[PDB]
Order: sequence, then structure tokens, then C-alpha cells
Amino acid sequence: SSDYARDNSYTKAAEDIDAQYAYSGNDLGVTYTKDATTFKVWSPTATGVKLNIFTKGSDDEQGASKVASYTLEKMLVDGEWNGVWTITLVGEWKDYYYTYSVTTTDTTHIGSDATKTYETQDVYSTATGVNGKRSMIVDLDETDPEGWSNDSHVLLDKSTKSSVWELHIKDFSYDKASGVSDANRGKYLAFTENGTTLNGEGKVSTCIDYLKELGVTTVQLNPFYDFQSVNEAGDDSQFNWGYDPVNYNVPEGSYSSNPYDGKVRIKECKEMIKALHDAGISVVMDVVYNHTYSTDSCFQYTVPNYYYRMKTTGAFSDGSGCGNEGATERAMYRQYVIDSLKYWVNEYHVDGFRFALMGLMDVETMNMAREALDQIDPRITMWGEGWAGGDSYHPTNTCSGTKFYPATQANASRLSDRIAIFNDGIRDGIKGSAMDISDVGFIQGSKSSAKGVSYGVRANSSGTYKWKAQAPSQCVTYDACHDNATLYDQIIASTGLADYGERNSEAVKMNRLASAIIYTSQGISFTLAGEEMARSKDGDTNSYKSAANLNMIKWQNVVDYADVVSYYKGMMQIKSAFSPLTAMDNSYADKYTFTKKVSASTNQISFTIQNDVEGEWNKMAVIYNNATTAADVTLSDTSVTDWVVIANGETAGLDSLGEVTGSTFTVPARSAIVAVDKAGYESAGIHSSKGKVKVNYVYEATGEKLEDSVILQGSVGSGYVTVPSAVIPDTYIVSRIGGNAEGKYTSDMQEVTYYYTDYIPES
Ligand SMILES: OC[C@H]1O[C@H](O[C@H]2[C@H](O)[C@@H](O)[C@@H](O[C@H]3[C@H](O)[C@@H](O)[C@H](O)O[C@@H]3CO)O[C@@H]2CO)[C@H](O)[C@@H](O)[C@@H]1O
Ligand SMILES: [Ca+2]
Ligand code: NA
Repeated sequence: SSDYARDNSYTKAAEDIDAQYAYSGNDLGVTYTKDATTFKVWSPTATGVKLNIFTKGSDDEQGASKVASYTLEKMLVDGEWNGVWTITLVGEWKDYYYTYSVTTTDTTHIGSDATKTYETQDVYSTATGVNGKRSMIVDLDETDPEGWSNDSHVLLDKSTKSSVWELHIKDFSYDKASGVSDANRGKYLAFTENGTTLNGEGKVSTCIDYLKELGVTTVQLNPFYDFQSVNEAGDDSQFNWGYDPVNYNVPEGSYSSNPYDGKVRIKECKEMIKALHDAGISVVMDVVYNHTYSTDSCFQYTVPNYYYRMKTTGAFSDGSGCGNEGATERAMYRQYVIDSLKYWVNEYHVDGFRFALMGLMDVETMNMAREALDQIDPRITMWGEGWAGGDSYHPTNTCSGTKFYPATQANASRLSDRIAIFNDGIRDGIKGSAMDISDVGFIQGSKSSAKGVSYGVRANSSGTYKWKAQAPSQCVTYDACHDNATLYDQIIASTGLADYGERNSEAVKMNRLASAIIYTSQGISFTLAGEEMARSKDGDTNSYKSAANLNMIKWQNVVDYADVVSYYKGMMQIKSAFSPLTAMDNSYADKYTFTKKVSASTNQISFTIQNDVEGEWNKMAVIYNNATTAADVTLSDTSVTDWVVIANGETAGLDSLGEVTGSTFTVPARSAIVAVDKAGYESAGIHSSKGKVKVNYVYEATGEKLEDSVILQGSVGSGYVTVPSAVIPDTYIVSRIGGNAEGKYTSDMQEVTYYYTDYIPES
């Protein structure tokens, strides 16, 4: 909750080590050629460093042998030691594994006889064997897949033009119904599989083909650096999010087809990224420099008590709530983090980063990292959690001698406006407190939550409620992520409308409303992968090590909630057509007219946005109605009185859904209206290229609807599958179908009617 500046023996010692031994060299770890291989280790605390060579990454493998051990020597600049140990092995050392045996004091007993010896993999490992205990010497060119030389970054012109899909690699394709091959389900190489369909029946698209259709700009991948919590030699049914770092610069083994050979995971990890780039998707990497799984790490075994934040009592500061904190303010951890980021960008073609507990990382380091990545390309995205997971004890100043500031929401002003911050303001505003699955926000009917949404609409960059972003560029707009409950699960829990993962019409209405808010709000639009298909975790509010089949994306939901997918798909189009919504800066802040005060307690939020981009819509009107009844909303902005509706309770997109004359709109219960000026709609010529299918549910005898009709919307020639309504009482059964239950989208709207008759459920 709090951070404390406390200077002590540990911090002063570490600061002295930086002053004398800070090494800006580029070459720590292994420098490989066919002719020789050089090893470098930074450890001013050591009295000796020994290199151990092996044939295999573990002793259980066929051919496993200790080759030899060698003595590293102190590296001398003049006649002076720079803190670096080095040796050069002459010959071909490709595909050998190694550890270091480091004999070392701690930071507060340098030059003393109080040493211990630790065996460790390289701090600067670029490859490891199974479970990351032994590093591997590799020619990185050999790990490049076919086409890798032609693979470019996929970068957004502006971060605020993004639509982010937060995905776990196992979740993506562990489901058998994903249509991914037995070999590749839950693995890096699932992303390379094109033409995948539900149950491989060839009717409706899944996985990579689904993402192309959905139109997400960005996939954010949950930890795919090497973590501790999956035994890579164990069973395929294991699951962890992987916020348990062991090797920061090595891919996770369990997502590969072979973790024993250290080259395989690298190649396959690159194939995943290439595949996403080929589909025109940007790749954002979840990174966790804020803590390591344990202090029995390569860092601590190489330079004890340097790389972690130390309290005066000798205890490790526990700001992460996982046991330790990485000391970003230290010269050589700062350098490690920035070099690591550059490595993932250059070597793996990563396009941006999501920083776990960014509130533990110091502002100066984050700003230097932003600067470093700008040298590559400023379009490289950065965002993080502007909070910590416990009390943080740090030195007063950084290694540069500037005051320490944590990169929290409170210090947004001190942070680059292109290091964005998760907006828990709009998160809690939309669906209720993330700390309480049963708590209600705006979509469930909270009037007091309205202000959270209203401040969220301008990315908490206009006025101050809870926290203030510098600009929309500094704000991630979201209602749910991997943490806590899924949107749909919180809707279900807070209302009691149904069981977890069961379709309910009112629940789905609330889900559509949340969609409307996210994509008519400024900042970087962000969803949990499958939010658009009503993803459930069966009520699990912390699924980090829960069952694999619980966590996995249920691909059947692309059919069961096809209409909801279609709604998101359409809302995404609206945001990307109307420039004020994807603004990086504050230039549109004074162009909003809210009908009520932003801080108002209300069932209906409405606002207009004046645009200034030629060839776009001139003005947009947006209305959220969380009431259980229809509401007539009259805009305070009466400058436009001819409107074209482009999203309602039924559908969203770029096509006209009907017109409104005047300043008053009828908004159905628990739904949104998005309208644009008539003149602008005509002149801009913005229109949908997507086909539509309308699904009706009719009592055959009378012709009355048993349930509201729904709208599917997708690319022309792409496959769709409709189903009978899941919510219709069990005393009705489908007697016949009119139209094509399944087929392909056309330019013309197609209709399917499920005709119902009287039924009594049997034994
Ligand atoms: O044994 C290791 C620790 O395991 C447990 O911590 C879990 C969390 O319960 C889990 O929610 C997840 O937290 C991370 C969160 O999902 C992510 O968004 C954020 O950026 O970082 C969080 C970690 O700081 O993962 C951790 C670690 O696996 C347990 O609660 C903890 O006490 C144990 O030390
Ligand atoms: Ca691992
Ligand atoms: Na598999």
C-alpha cells in the first residue's frame, strides 16, 4: 500500500558498488562464434567464478555428461578490475550446456573470507535446457524460422488506435474444439495453424482465423519468458499464468514441443510471433521484472543482496507479495531490464510491453526504457499496472542520484505520456469492484458508478476522479482482464440472473452495454481474450493455477454468443472510424458536451463529441442507459438535430440503423445509442463491408416472437452458424427452420427463423 525511503548498510553498499563497478558493456553472458565462445559474468562480490560444461540440460537425458570445468579470470581495464569475470573457450562450443559456480560474499562483506559457493545458470541466458537450470550456447541464427529475415514489427500509428486481446498461450487452443492439431494444442505453434474451425467441422473459424475476422489490432501474451511453476518434464494438463520468473531472456519451455533441446522453444516462439505478424497483429509481451519466483535465483547466486530491495533488518522487501522486489534503481538491474526489453524487440520482434506491477518500478528507469525503445521505434507500445502488491522499502535516491519515485498512478505526471496505466476507474465504474465479484457497477444498474464511466470516457485525463492520466495516450481502457472475475462472471454473480457460463438475455444486454462504453471511450481499448464471446471461468476470481480446461477458451462460444462477437466486432469499427476516440492528446477534451455533470448520479449518461477531421463524421452522440425500462434522453447539445444511428441494443457497425430528428432519443433498457450527424454520415461515405444474418424465434401457431431477434455480422463469404435461443423455456421445441441456419454471409441481409411448437420435456 505504501512505499518508504529508507537508507541503510545494504543500499549504501550497493550504491558504492555502482560508483566503482557499474559495467555499461554490451557483452555480459555468452558471445558465440564458430571459432570461439566468450563468457562474461558481473560479480564484484565474488572471489572466484568457475564455468561448468555439460552435454545435456539435465542428467536424466541420453548422452548427459559433465564435459569439463574452467576458471574465469578478473577482467582488467588498465591494471584495474571492472567487476567482470571472463574466459574464452577456443573451438566450436555450439549446443553445449553450462552453469557457473560462483564463490562470493554478499554486498556488505566485500573483501572478507565470509563466502559461499552457488551453482547457477547464466543471469544473461539466451537459452536453457529443461526447467531452466542449465544455460545453452546457441547460434541464434539457427533458431530463426523460414521467413524470419522478412518478418517486420507490426506497430500502431497511435497506441490509442489499438484493440488489445489479452491471451494465455495454453488458453488459446487447449480446447479440443479449437480445431488445432493434437501436437500443437496449448503450444506456440497453434498460432501458425490457418483454416482452423470449430471441432474441425469447417463451418465457423477459430483461433488465428477468428482473430483476423474479429479485427483485433493487438494480442497481449501472458508470460512467455521462462517461469518456474510448470514442470516442463511433467504432464500436459498443468497450468499456470506464469508470473514466476526464472529466466527473463529465455522462452517458456512448456509451450514448446521439446523443452530439452534449448533451440526448439526459441524457433517455435518466433514462429508464433511471425504468424501473428503475418495476420497483421501487433504482439505485446507481459513482463515481470518487479520480482523473481524466489531469491534462490541466478541474480542472488551471482551478486547476493544487490538485485533485490533490502530492508534494514536484512529481510527482502515484499512489495510484490510474492517474496521479493527487483531493485530497478540499481545501475546493473536498470541496465538488465532495458537490455532485456531491447533484446525481446530486436531478437523476437516484440512490438510492445505490459509491465506487471509497474508501481514497484522507479519512474527514472521507466522513462529511460521509454527513451531506449523510442530509439528503435516510438510506436513501440508500453503500459503497466500503476500499483504494487505490498509495502516497498527503497533507497532515497537512484543509482543516477535522482530522488526515487515509484511509477504509480499517483506519479502519472512524472511518467512519459506514452507509458500508459491501467484505468481501474472505468473498470470498477463499468462492472463494479474487481475485489468483489458480487459488487455492481454501472451496467448492472448502479447510479453512483456513473461518474467512474463518465471520467473513463475521456481516459481519466479530464478532471480528477481517483487518479489523472496526462492524456488518453497514458490510459488503458478496460472492464476486465485475466485477474479477478471475467466480465460475464461478474455480471452473473452480481445479479444472480443465472449460473456461471449460462446464457441470459439481460446478462447479455449488460455485456453489450459494456462493449459500447469501452469503444466510445478514449484511451487504449483492452479486453480479456473472449470477453466478446461471454468468456467464463466458472466464477474463479484467481485462476492462476486452476484447471487447464476451466481456464481454456471454450471455442463453442463463437456460436453460442455469435451475436455478442458481432456486437464487439461492430463497436471496434466505430472507434477506428472516429478520430476523437483514438486521440493520443487532450485536443478533443473541450469538444465534449455532457448532458449531465460528469460526476452525476444517473441512470442515463449522454455526451456529444465535436470532430475536426475532414472526411469523417462531424459530431457523435453517445448514450448509456442502465435502467430496466426504456428512457427518452434529450441532449443538452442541440447544435445537431438530424442524426443517423449506427449502434443500438441490437447491433453496432458503420451502417445506418435509422434516423432521429431533434435532440431526443429513445434508448431501450440496458443498452446504448451511438449516433452521428446526418450531413457528416452522408459526406464521409463510411459504410460497412460486412454481411448480416438476423435470427428470429417465433411461436409457429401465432407468429409471435418468443425472444428478441439477434444480429450476426461478419465478412462476406465467411461462414456463420446460428442456433436456437438457449433462453427460450423448455416447454417449447423447434418444429422447423426458415432460411439457412448455417451458411456464408452475403451483401444482402439473410434471415433465419426458428419456429417453435408446444413441448413437454421427456425422461
Ligand atoms: O508461490 C508464488 C506466489 O503465488 C501466488 O501469487 C500469484 C497470484 O495469486 C496471481 O494472481 C498472480 O498475480 C499476478 C497478477 O496476475 C498479474 O496481473 C500481476 O501483474 O502480477 C501478479 C504477481 O505480482 O501470480 C502470482 C504469482 O504466481 C501467491 O498468492 C503468492 O503469495 C505466492 O508467493
Ligand atoms: Ca519454465
Ligand atoms: Na498439445
